[PDB]
Amino acid sequence: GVSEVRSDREKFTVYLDVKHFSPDELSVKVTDDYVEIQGKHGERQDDHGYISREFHRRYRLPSNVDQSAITCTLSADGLLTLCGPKTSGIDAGRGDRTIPVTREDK
Amino acid sequence: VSEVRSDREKFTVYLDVKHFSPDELSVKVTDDYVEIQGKHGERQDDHGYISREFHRRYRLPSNVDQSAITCTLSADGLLTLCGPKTSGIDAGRGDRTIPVTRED
Repeated sequence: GVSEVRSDREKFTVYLDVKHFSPDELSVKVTDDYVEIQGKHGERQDDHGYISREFHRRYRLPSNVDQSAITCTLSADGLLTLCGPKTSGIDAGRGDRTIPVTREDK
Repeated sequence: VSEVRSDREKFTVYLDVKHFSPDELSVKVTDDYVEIQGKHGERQDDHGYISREFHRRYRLPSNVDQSAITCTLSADGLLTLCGPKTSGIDAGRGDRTIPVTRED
C-alpha cells in the first residue's frame, strides 16, 4: 500500500508514499524511539473546490538503528524514504532530534 | 479518489473514504458548499501508529435543492452524495448537517 518497512544487516528503511506533499509540509522527528512523520497538504480542486489532507504516522525503531544517523529523502514522485543505519558496539546515537526532509533532485 | 457529475436532474459526488468509519465522517452544507470531513484518532498498524484527517469542499450549483441532498456510504467505503436540481429561486436553501447513511 502506502507504507513499507525493510530491514537488512546494514539498515532499516521506511518507504512512504506522500504524493503532492512538499518538504515544507512534512515534519519528521525522532521521538522516544519512534520516527514521527506529520504532514498537512492543501490544494485547489476544480470548480472552486478544495481538499486538505493531514496525517500523523509513528514508526517503531529497532534498538540498533542509530537515531542520530537517520536520514529522510523525498523524491519528485512523492516517495519519502527514511534510512536508519544500524550499529553495533557502545555508541548508539540515541536521542530525540528533528530530521531534515531533503528533496532529491530527481 | 473523487468524481463529480452534474446533469439536468441532479448533482452527484463520488468520494473514496475507505479509511473512515461512518461515525468518523461529517457532511455539511455551509454557505452553498458541501463540506466533507473525515477524522480518526491514533490507530495501531503493523509498524507503529497512524491518524488521519481530511477536509473536502465542493461548490454546489445554485439550483441544487440543499434540503434534499442525501449521502450514503457503501461497505467498501465509497461515499455518494446526491442532490436534485429544482428551478425555484432559493428553493430548499439553508445550512444543514447531512447524515451519512450506511448502504449495507
